[PDB]
Amino acid sequence: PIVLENGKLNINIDSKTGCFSVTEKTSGHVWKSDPWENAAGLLTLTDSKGKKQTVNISKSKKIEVSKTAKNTVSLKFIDPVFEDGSVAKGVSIATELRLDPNNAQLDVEVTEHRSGNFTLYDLRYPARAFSLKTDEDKGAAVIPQKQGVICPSYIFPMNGGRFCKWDDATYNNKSQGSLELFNNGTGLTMPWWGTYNEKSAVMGIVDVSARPHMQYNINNNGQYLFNAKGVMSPYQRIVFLDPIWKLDQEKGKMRISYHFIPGGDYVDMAKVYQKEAKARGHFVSLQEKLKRNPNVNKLPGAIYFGIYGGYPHYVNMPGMAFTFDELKNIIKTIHDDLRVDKAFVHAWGTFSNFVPHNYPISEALGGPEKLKAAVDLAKSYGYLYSSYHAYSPMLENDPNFTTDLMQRDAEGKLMNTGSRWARVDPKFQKGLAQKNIEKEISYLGLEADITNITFAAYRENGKEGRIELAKYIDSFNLVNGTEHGQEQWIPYFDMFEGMTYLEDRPLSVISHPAPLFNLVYHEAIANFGKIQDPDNEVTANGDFRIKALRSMLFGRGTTIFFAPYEFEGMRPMIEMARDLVSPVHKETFYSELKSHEYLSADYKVQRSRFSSGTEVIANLGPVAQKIEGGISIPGYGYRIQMKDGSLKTGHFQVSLHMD
Amino acid sequence: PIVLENGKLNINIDSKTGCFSVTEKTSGHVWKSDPWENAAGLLTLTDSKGKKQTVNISKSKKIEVSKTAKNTVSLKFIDPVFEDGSVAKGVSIATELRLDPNNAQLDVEVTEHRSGNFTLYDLRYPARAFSLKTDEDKGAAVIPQKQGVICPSYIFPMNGGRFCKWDDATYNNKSQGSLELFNNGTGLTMPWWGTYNEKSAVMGIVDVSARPHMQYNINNNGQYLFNAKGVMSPYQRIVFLDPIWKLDQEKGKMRISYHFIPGGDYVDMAKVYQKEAKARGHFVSLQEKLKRNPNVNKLPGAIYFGIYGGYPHYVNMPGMAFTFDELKNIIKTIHDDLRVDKAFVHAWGTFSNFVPHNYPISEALGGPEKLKAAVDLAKSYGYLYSSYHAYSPMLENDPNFTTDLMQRDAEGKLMNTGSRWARVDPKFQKGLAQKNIEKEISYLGLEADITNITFAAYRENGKEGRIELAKYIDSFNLVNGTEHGQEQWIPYFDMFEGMTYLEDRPLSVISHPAPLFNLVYHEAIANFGKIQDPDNEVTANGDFRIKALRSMLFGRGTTIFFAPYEFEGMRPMIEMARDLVSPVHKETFYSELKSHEYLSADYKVQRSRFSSGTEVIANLGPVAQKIEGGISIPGYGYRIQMKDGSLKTGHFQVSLHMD
Ligand SMILES: O=S(=O)(O)O[C@@H]1[C@H](O[C@H]2O[C@@H]3CO[C@H]([C@H]2O)[C@H]3O[C@@H]2O[C@H](CO)[C@H](O)[C@H](O[C@H]3O[C@@H]4CO[C@@H]([C@H]4O)[C@H]3O)[C@H]2O)[C@@H](O)[C@H](O)O[C@@H]1CO
Ligand SMILES: O=S(=O)(O)O[C@@H]1[C@H](O[C@H]2O[C@@H]3CO[C@H]([C@H]2O)[C@H]3O[C@@H]2O[C@H](CO)[C@H](O)[C@H](O[C@H]3O[C@@H]4CO[C@@H]([C@H]4O)[C@H]3O)[C@H]2O)[C@@H](O)[C@H](O)O[C@@H]1CO
Ligand SMILES: [Cl-]
Ligand SMILES: [Cl-]
Ligand code: NA
Ligand code: NA
Repeated sequence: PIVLENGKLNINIDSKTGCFSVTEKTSGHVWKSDPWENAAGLLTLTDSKGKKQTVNISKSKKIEVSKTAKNTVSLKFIDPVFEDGSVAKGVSIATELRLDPNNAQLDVEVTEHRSGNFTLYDLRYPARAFSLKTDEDKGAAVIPQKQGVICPSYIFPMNGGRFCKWDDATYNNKSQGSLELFNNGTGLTMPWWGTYNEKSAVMGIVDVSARPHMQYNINNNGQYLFNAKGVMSPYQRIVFLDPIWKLDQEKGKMRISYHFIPGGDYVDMAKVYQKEAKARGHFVSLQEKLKRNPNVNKLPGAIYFGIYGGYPHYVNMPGMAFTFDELKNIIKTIHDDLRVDKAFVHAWGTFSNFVPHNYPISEALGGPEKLKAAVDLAKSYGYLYSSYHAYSPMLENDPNFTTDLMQRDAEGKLMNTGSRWARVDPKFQKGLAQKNIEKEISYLGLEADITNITFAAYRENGKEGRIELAKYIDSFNLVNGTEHGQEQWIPYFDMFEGMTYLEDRPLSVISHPAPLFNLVYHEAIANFGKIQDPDNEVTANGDFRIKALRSMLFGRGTTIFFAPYEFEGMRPMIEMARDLVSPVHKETFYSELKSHEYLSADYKVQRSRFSSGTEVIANLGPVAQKIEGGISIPGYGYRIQMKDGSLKTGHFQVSLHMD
Repeated sequence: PIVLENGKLNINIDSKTGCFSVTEKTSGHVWKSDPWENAAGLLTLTDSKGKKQTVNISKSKKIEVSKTAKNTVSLKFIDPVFEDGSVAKGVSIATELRLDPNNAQLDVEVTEHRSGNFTLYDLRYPARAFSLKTDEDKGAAVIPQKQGVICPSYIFPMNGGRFCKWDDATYNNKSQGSLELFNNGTGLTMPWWGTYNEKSAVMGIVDVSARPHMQYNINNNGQYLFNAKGVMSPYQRIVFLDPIWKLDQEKGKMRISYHFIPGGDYVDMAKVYQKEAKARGHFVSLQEKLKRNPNVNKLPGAIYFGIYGGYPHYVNMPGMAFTFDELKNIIKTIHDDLRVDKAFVHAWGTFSNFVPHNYPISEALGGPEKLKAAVDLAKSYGYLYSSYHAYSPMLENDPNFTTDLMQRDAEGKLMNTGSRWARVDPKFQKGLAQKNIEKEISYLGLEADITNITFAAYRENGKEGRIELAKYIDSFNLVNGTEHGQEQWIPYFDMFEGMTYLEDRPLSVISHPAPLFNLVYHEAIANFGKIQDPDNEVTANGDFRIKALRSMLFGRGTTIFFAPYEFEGMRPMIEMARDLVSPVHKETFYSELKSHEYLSADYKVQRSRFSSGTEVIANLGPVAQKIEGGISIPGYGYRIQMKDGSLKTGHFQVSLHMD
């Protein structure tokens, strides 16, 4: 064995195979290499007959492992062997392990690959490293899937239906797969992931120039590897997360930095990345944005109201579209009858063309003067207002539809034909916004703006155009928000609509939501519930009880999203949000989410602590449970210590009225 | 133009293409052939270079159409042409169109196919027939996906969040796909499907011997056919459902019977199929089952209670398993404190071996005399009782695991290696049940039994073993239930746990739950909610408010499924179900669901009529809505007319207690 050594870590590298264990010396925990096949890496490539296989690079014909410096090991995997015995001559992989001399940090990097006459695709490296042993380690995998989840490495008590779906998923394909970085679907929103047990934690931060995928395996024994062979898996149930380097696409540095934290968990992991988020320039705090624009202070304690009039999907849709007098009346009722002190009114359906032509203010709905009357009223309440804007759609039912604004690829093929809301080439979108946004700001006296779709993901293609649009919007110094967002857009916006959870998502039945993104960025970006899954809808992510309680735990604002005809049905939830979530949201708005803990064995009772001096304890399940000190938290209940010393206690109640 | 005609239908067969249209002469409606490509059928097959190809069989070299009887037309499609212009020489498809001489019924049958040197896979025939024009036809597709759904052929008002997901789904791949018959996952539970508008309805009933798949297309314009080419779809948005004949697997008669109903909708389709269901022998009424066993009358008004002790997943799991004294105390509380008059108590965790060895009664939990004490108490209340039973699992964590009880496929490979709950070959399962089920019945004095997993689906492979098991369980004249069920199993059981909805399923954001299965079978099988998605859990299918109201509309019973530690949290929902659902369930238990209607434009207000004389109106949305005569139904409210004329009204309310 080769040993790299500093004060905190022992790195033990097998010179025959290239596998390495990591001894974290403060706690004595040893992270093993691949417990299944002793594979340092898993390479996917075509063979001589062109079919693609995955090989264990530790079975390569030649393996060179050598220490070059006191802290650097070079590894070369030369001529891998296929399962039949055929050799991929001319194929090689070079990697490096680099131990930091002072900190508990190990950089792992794929530095070179060579294809021969073969084609290389995926490299899992390190392969199945830093695993937890299911039901031996008590801990979790930590995954920034949108707002974030953890995946416990052991079976625990929970509701009988959830228990069945949980355990069953760890024995089928629901517990294995891959996730992509920086999208608004199923993927990750921060470039890191980790595992921890009762002794120590390890996380890995992907290099800023790279875009691997992340393979996950949640308590699965690898039966998926053997189902096509029709034999039973001989492996142990483990938890692992692996980087998937896309050798056929990766232009960046294929480097991941591992950080080892004794006695840490997902909270410690988030704070480690938070330092890295600042160095990368993503972190622009809400206090800095408030210095630049005092109207940012209209956000703390505001309910986000989406009034959906069938637009952008349809112009003047019968039964859905609102008149500007109706908009005015809804705003007035929210203030005068419902006594909402602070609100963000987002009117979806104010223009008579389809997006991306966000003009003119629709005459059929009342015209500019009546929209201005509604906006004037909201401004007199101190509310923020914005119309719906988007500069990326190109809709089939728009009479102005044109492919002139769409992007084509090298073959001349239209891109995004199957994604109507994101069809305009971003290099056009500042110019599309320039057509009317300034006329609308000037005429209505706007103090805020929401822009949708364009900033929901962060992909390389078109990012220059999107940055241009972002700079142009931010140059107005309005309180501005955007749909979903990503960390890269944090410097340009004050709030994100979303950054919570999809309803149907990989891992939903074998993970618990954790406020991983807000553990990093709550000080820098305010977020609200997503409009497709608002706090007034009952979905896989809960009803109003669960969603209101989680809002306070996680530090996001209320979203009430509705068609106008629904308004009277919203009053009770508007009032409950006004009385419970809004004061807490107002107090914690600018502060750091310092810690989050799960207090019950079924993870339903949680405690969050904010640097404003606020503590939120909530119980997302139906039975009351006791925590430390004998204090009992009711089902769908809360115990909130406010900065002013008041202790808000109570719970949600469902009652049956039988006339 | 070749014409088949009777008094009600005119069948117009084009003799160049083989496409046909059906004029329904009462209403004047013309059901069109494939509006996109004018394809009579879509054949998937390998080419000369072995690549999979989908061809329009109406472009074959030779097409022969001829009247071979007065009401029979024979069609033959010879030598299909690939997209590159090469000919699949020696491939032929023969079909027959047979018009009933009297009724509005048209048989369509694939009679012969010959592959030559190619390999045939799938045949949609008829292809894209009986379609609806999106936003012109105002009707729906009717799909018996589990309990059943309808998919409106137009956009309509609904909550803003649901509206965005709905409309967006009609433009991406969520609105196209295929479903399979008779599984417990995403599939169909009855072998029929259909479309209707304001003028008439058509449904196709699949031959009892065949097993096609069902292709759906819900208001999609076919962009999925063009994304890889990078061009915009030139086709119109439509709704269609096609049979997919699996030519490489199908050994049955590939026939579908189309029935035409002027002025009909999904209710009429279900009643038509009800006749065919009685003809096939699936239909055995609950009244006949009650005459054979009077204990069936312990089911009306009963709440189904599943006490989940971490079994069958684990034996004696800490924090989850219940002792038999604790079971006794739960039964005592449900009766004495919660005043539940009728109940089916189902205890998951009474044996000390893993299924499929359902014995002995666990000593660790207290032993036979303590389980007997608990079961005797429930019997003294009039409750039904069953332990958890399953004869199909083969678990990795069972010390008795063996592959000797598993099935192997034609290659000798183990089957269901990735499906642990259904690994035992059905032909072994009766012998496994024989090992203890009779002793448990005799010792405990049982009146009831539930058997799980084995009858959740109906597959051709293993049906003799399953039927052998069902005949064995049915021999004891117990009130017996099974998990999920299928129409084929209705003769052998009194109740199904399930036959409702998956949480995450294709078409969930573009369909509405409709009681299709119960419109057929409510008189012949009682169903209750699914244990994975019980009425006490908040899921994609709703909260307790939504699920209780839908229960009364659809005619199913309440399911409360809980770990023992949750029990105090169940009490409010048990009491609401006791007071609201149980009386209605009791009165409607034996009757026919005569009709179901959607009364609001957003499909949230619904009305169901039972032949008991009971009318259930309910509002599954948050805002009060008015129906005919100005009657207003509150949000999450109900209006019920009982058999004795009395009127029940009320609603659920969520409120916030703050100390
Ligand atoms: O299609 S799925 O079966 O659901 O598979 C998904 C996943 O694809 C999803 O990714 C995103 C999450 O919802 C959408 C699905 O397509 C995706 O988000 C959408 O992306 C758009 C940008 O391209 C928009 O942002 C869109 O939301 C905006 O556009 C219109 C207008 O107004 C609204 C909206 O109605 C506004 O919010 C947004 O919803 C699939 O890729 C993956 O394989 O699995 C997933 C399963 O859940
Ligand atoms: O895996 S998915 O992502 O959900 O893809 C599904 C679909 O796979 C599903 O099919 C069934 C529906 O839930 C299960 C998923 O695997 C399937 O049901 C299970 O089938 C078993 C019988 O074979 C059992 O009936 C099992 O329920 C029993 O087993 C244990 C023990 O006790 C409980 C249970 O815990 C009892 O209910 C049942 O859950 C996939 O096949 C299809 O292709 O696509 C779908 C995507 O939605
Ligand atoms: Cl959240
Ligand atoms: Cl239901
Ligand atoms: Na700003
Ligand atoms: Na029976």
